[PDB]
Amino acid sequence: GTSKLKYVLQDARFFLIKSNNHENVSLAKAKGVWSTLPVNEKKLNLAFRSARSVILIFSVRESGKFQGFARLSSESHHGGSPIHWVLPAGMSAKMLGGVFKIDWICRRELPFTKSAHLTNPWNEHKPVKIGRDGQEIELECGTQLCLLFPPDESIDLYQVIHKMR
Ligand SMILES: CC1=NC(=O)[C@H](C(=O)NCCNS(C)(=O)=O)C=C1
Repeated sequence: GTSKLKYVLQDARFFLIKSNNHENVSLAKAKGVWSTLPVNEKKLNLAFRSARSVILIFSVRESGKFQGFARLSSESHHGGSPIHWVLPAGMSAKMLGGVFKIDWICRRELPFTKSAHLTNPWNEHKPVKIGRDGQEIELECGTQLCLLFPPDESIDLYQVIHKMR
C-alpha cells in the first residue's frame, strides 16, 4: 500500500537531482549517499532543517526516466571515505560539496512519459522532467510525482518514519 509513503511525503520538500551517468546512481543506491555541487548543498542543508523530509528525485541525463527517490537523513559532512564517483568531464572531486546520507524510498524507475501531466510551479510550470540539478519541486507536484513511481516492495518505510521524529 501507499499510506506510509504518503506519511513520509507529508509536508516534505523535493529536489530534482541529475546524474551524468547510471554509475553514480548505482553507487548512491548501494551506499546510501549523494554529493552535489556547493550551490545545491547549501539549499539542501537549509531544507533539511526546515522540513520533516527532504526528498531527492534522481534522473540520469538522456535516460528519459527517473531512477528513484530518497530522503535526506543528515546534513552534508566532509572527511569520510572517498566515494569513487564517475564525475562529468570538467568536474573534479574537489569541486563537490560534502556527502549527504540518504535513505532510499523507491529504487524503481519512472519514465518521463508517465509524468507529462505534472508541471513544477517553481520552474515556470514546465514539465517536472525539465529542470536543472538541484531544482526544487513544489509540494503538490513533488508528491504526485513520487506517487506515480511503481511501489518498491523491497523497502520498509517503518525505519524511515522513526527518523522524522
Ligand atoms: C556525485 C555526483 N554529483 C553530481 O551532482 C553529478 C552531476 O552530474 N550533476 C549534474 C551535472 N552538473 S555539471 C557541473 O553541469 O556537470 C554527478 C555525480
